[PDB]
Amino acid sequence: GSSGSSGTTLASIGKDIIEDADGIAMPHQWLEGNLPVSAKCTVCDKTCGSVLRLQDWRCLWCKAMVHTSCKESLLTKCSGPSSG
Ligand SMILES: [Zn+2]
Ligand SMILES: [Zn+2]
Repeated sequence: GSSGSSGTTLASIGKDIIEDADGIAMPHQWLEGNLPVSAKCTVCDKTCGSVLRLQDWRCLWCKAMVHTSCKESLLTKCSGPSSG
């Protein structure tokens, strides 16, 4: 006859810094509509501007206007709302 058992461990986690130390990648903040009168697509280079449609999307950080379809087409990454 011989037996035994024991073990007690605990841990508390939840918040984790989603920032790196090499070159964090920041997406583009697409804002439905809100396009200027002289708007322009940065993917296809076509006349844009949703006067009474408020559809066209445009980044607020890099300030890049793109179409709904062209959006997915865009590959380049964003820099951010501010760095220096
Ligand atoms: Zn952007
Ligand atoms: Zn476009």
